[PDB]
This record gives sequence, structure tokens and C-alpha cells, in this order.
Amino acid sequence: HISSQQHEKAIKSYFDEAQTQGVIIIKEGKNLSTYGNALARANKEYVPASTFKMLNALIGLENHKATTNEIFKWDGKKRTYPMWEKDMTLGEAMALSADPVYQELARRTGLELMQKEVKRVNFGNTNIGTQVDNFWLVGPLKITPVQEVNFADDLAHNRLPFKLETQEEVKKMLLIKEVNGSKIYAKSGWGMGVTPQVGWLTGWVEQANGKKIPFSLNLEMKEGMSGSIRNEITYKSLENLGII
Ligand SMILES: *C(=O)[C@@H]([C@@H]1NC(C(=O)O)=C(S[C@@H]2CN[C@H](C(=O)N(C)C)C2)[C@@H]1C)[C@@H](C)O
Repeated sequence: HISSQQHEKAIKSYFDEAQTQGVIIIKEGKNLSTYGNALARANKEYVPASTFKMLNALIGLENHKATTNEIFKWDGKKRTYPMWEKDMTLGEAMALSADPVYQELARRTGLELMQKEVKRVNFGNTNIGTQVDNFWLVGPLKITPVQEVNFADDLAHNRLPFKLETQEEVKKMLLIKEVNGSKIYAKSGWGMGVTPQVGWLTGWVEQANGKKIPFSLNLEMKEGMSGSIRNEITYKSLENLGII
């Protein structure tokens, strides 16, 4: 009974109140809905940053460069964040968004196979350039919020061109929240070495009844913003719309 004008206003205000510019795309069935305080971002290209980890893991697992219980050892070198200084599975690394593990996995895949697989699944502008272990951070790979939500929709419904088992193993890594019999699966992203900086949270909601509603939030991150503003705007938006 809440008007769409009111939903649009409330979700715009969540971005306004985080002092950022952003959009959140929701897809119900085949219909895309765009909300937020910067709608024109929906079809603009940004680096995928750590959202690329979902496809890196699909490619690595499909091509047997890793398994889901293999432990990627910390090599003992200092990492940007102390929580990355430990040994972890692809799964743990997904939740911590640990770039060093994903960089190692990309190097096992190698530049040639990586290029072929990123073209094969049709991700973003599909260009990875000549450096297998940084193309998702500063270019040249870019992707729009519409393309990210369509990727999430594909993964949520096992539609990507990988085995069903590869897709389920990656999906199991992405569970971030359970809210009233609803499950939220998502990957966050924060591209710090592009200007302006870009924040992402892309995934889907699995409702109690089995329906999956994919989303993609995309915003401008600014110095001394907390990463958790991405989750908060998302949960508020999905709750406002009655998806969770
Ligand atoms: C991916 O985009 C980069 C990493 N991704 C994230 C993220 O999406 O939050 C971070 S932030 C890093 C992870 N956990 C630490 C933390 O204190 N929290 C935000 C919970 C800091 C990285 C920048 C990746 C390419 O570096």
C-alpha cells in the first residue's frame, strides 16, 4: 500500500544520508528496477574490484586450479590488513575479501585461460589486458551495475556456463546474512585505487518460498566511510521494498 513515490524517496534518502552518490538495481523475474540518488550510474562502467572474486572462483574451480577445501597458506609477508595474515580456503578468503588468495588463484589460472574464460562468460567489457593479477582493480576490466545484477541473476539461477556443482560451491561461499527465513548472498567490493573510488554489493536474496531476487548496489566511496555503509543501505533498501 506504500506508493512507489514513497519507496523511491526512502531509498534515495538512504544514499543522501550516507553523503554518497549511488544506485541500487533490483531484478524481479525479468524486470529491472533502479533506485537511489544517482540513477544514471546504472548503465555506467566501473571497475568490478572484489566482485570479480565470484567469477575468479568459478573459473579456478571449473579448471581445477583449486578445490573448496584446499588451504592457501599465508606466505608470511605483511598484508594490507592483519586479518589477511593467515591461511584460508577460497571460501574464507571470499568472506574476508582477501585479495592475496584471489591473486594467487588468478596466477594459477594464468593470463591466457583467464582471458578466454572472461570472454566466454561475457563479463562486463570482457577486457583483462596483460596482467593476470590486477586487471580487476584499476582497469582495463569494467562492468555496469546493470551487468552486475544480470551476472548475479545468472549465478543465482545456475545459468552461467560452468557446471552446476561449480556454481553451487561458489554460491555456498557467498552467504552473508539470514533475516527472517530470508537468506542474503552477496559479494562486496571497494576499488580504492581508482578515482573516484567505487563501492559495490552484488548478490541476491533467497526468500523462504524459494524465490531469488538479485540486486546490485553501486556507490561512490569517500575517505573515512565505513565499508558497512554498503550493507546498511542494501538491507534498508530491501526491507523498505519488502524483499526481506
Ligand atoms: C575488493 O574490492 C578489495 C577488498 N574488498 C573489501 C571489501 O569489499 O570490504 C575490502 S575492505 C578490507 C576487507 N576487510 C577489512 C575490514 O576491516 N572490513 C571492511 C570488514 C578491510 C578490500 C579493499 C580488494 C581488491 O582489496
